[PDB]
Amino acid sequence: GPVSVANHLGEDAGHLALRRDVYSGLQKTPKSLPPKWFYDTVGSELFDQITRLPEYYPTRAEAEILRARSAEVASACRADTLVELGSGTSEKTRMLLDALRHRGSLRRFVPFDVDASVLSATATAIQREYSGVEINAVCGDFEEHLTEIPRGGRRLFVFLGSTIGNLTPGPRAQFLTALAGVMRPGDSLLLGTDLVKDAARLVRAYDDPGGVTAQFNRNVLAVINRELEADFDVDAFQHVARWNSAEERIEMWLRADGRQRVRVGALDLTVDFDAGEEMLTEVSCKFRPQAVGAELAAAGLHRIRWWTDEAGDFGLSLAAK
Ligand SMILES: Cc1cncc2cccc(S(=O)(=O)N3CCCN(C(=O)CN)C[C@@H]3C)c12
Repeated sequence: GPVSVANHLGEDAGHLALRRDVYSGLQKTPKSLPPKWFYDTVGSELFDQITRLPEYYPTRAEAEILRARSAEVASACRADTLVELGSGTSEKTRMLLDALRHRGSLRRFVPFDVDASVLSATATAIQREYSGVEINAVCGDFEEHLTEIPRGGRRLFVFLGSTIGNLTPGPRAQFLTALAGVMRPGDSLLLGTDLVKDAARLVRAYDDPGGVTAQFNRNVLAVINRELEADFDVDAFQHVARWNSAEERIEMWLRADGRQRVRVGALDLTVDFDAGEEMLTEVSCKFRPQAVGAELAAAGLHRIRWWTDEAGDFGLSLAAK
């Protein structure tokens, strides 16, 4: 099938975005950094390890559902084009394409991410594996370029992994209204949401006894040190995984053991860390079944399917425009 990549990000947009996030994020109280910056090369290898950890259930909880329900997703959505808000490198991607292909209605795959190299490998993969499929990879980000996604016949947008949990309720509702707006009648959105559960089970999923999440979390300091000429005594920052009972969300913090002071060279900046001061690096909001349909209805979408794994740990929503 025909391949195409459209690149809406300038050659520097990545490093430019990094430069302002840590510049602004290190001057907040408390200091905070978006979780997008975890995922350099060693960060992605660390995450793929995380998905294989016994304690990290969401990855396998969502694959359990998708293995069982993919033909339903297809027959409900009846979509000829699968739009992935992600890299397209997972096996869940394949299960969704297989379902659409089995239905007989698969024409077009649209991977949508901010890394053209990943989009290209993905585009080659899907081209070698699915003759007949047009791959129209789009390289952009959500706030500006969701409008650049092609139209096709009838579109299944897919945002899995409970990645939507990284948006607190403000940006979450804003992200969904805008995604609802680029959607048109007949299109649907397939949404993965990790569910509220035993707080011990939640914290343990982000502080594995093996420490793989710990080095994954402090890898954002390794990224800032490398890409921006900084001097984080990375080991002096302790991994902290918190359950926030009032907000119902996991939080990953890096706690500074003793007073620290750090200079970020590319930004001519120096920031201080009090002894025991924490810096927020990721939020995973945990969800409730009807509250997810509610949020989808407030974005202008209407849920028509809900599914969980055998234990009720993870949920997948299907929502029509
Ligand atoms: C989904 C996605 C969409 N668009 C751009 C992306 C750019 C880089 C990485 C991903 S991502 O796929 O690597 N992503 C990241 C956030 C944490 N996530 C959690 O689940 C936390 N509990 C989910 C999952 C690991 C992107």
